[PDB]
Amino acid sequence: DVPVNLYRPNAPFIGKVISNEPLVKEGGIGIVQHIKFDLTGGNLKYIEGQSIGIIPPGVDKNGKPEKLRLYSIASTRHGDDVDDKTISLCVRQLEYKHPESGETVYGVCSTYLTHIEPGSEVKITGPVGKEMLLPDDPEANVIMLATGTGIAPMRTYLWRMFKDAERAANPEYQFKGFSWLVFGVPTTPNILYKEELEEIQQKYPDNFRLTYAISREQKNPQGGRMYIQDRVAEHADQLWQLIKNQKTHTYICGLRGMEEGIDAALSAAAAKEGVTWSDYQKDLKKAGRWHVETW
Ligand SMILES: Cc1cc2nc3c(=O)[nH]c(=O)nc-3n(C[C@H](O)[C@H](O)[C@H](O)COP(=O)(O)OP(=O)(O)OC[C@H]3O[C@@H](n4cnc5c(N)ncnc54)[C@H](O)[C@@H]3O)c2cc1C
Ligand SMILES: NC(=O)c1ccc[n+]([C@@H]2O[C@H](COP(=O)([O-])OP(=O)(O)OC[C@H]3O[C@@H](n4cnc5c(N)ncnc54)[C@H](OP(=O)(O)O)[C@@H]3O)[C@@H](O)[C@H]2O)c1
Repeated sequence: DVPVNLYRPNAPFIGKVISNEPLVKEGGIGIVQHIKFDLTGGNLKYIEGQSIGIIPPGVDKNGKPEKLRLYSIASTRHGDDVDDKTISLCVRQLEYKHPESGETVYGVCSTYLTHIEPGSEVKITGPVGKEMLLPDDPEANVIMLATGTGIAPMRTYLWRMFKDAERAANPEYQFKGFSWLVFGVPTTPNILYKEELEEIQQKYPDNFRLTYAISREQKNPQGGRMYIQDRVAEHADQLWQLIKNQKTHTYICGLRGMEEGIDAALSAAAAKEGVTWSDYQKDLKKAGRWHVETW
């Protein structure tokens, strides 16, 4: 019964930004912001795993209106306020060099948001998606593989799982299963939510496992940069075993560049046990326990 598109892209909800706290601490790379909007009075309800769209002002080169962009929701259904009045996004300002002219180029909607001023009205659409929904089963297991801003939904799971206030507010959902987040980022200053993430590993040690793949501070066995799939291979067998359990849901959010690695590792660990991942997986997917959201 997931609520979808309570706001079409042609009648966006206009909400005021509440805060735009920065997530990349000194020294890290780029900019990644934690923007919280205020939905009060709009009836825009959503559930962990979904994502909303933001429509920047302006028009493109071709003179047409700037089409919306998606963004995984980073807050739970209650918002960081635990009052059902807000919603928050985890947004990295896009910034690259022109394939030919060297000129630095920033992204449109991403710079718009990363620099959005608290108190500014922002066009919001959605929520959409039913592929990253967290199972209601408190006894389920959650393996989470994400990179960069891909942590956004993982935050919405983890929070709804271990953040006290949430526990208090969600009597029906008192997590007891096992969760494991393999988080891929460039540097330590870039470990988005490092504070809370590592905090939850305190409160609930036997229920949350945080593995980091800090790409530019860690080298993998082959000499290369430590990426998610490397970690996923380091604890391959374990993961595989934890994946065979029928109460285990896996969630992947980030660059499809990982899918290849993750499949490679898991498929191998699945061979030692005479099993064909490519097919077993096809099932997890059909079963609805292989949630993948890449961009
Ligand atoms: C389901 C989904 C979830 C998402 N979740 C998040 C999230 O939580 N956080 C987040 O930031 N984004 C997320 N995004 C991405 C979001 O849609 C936008 O792509 C992003 O925020 C950039 O917006 P922009 O307007 O700055 O992009 P634009 O400025 O419009 O840039 C996009 C264009 O830039 C060009 N381009 C990009 N890089 C280069 C380069 N290296 N060299 C040459 N050309 C280049 C390409 O032509 C591309 O079409 C998500 C996307 C989807 C599909
Ligand atoms: N995070 C994402 O899932 C994602 C999604 C789409 C686009 N991007 C691009 O990167 C920016 C990401 O910013 P962000 O905060 O989302 O993420 P981020 O902070 O850049 O984190 C991305 C992480 O992904 C790692 N990575 C790079 N190539 C990979 C690959 N081949 N396979 C697996 N992991 C890989 C990176 O390693 P190195 O950087 O050290 O190579 C880095 O540690 C975007 O603006 C866009 O340019 C990222």
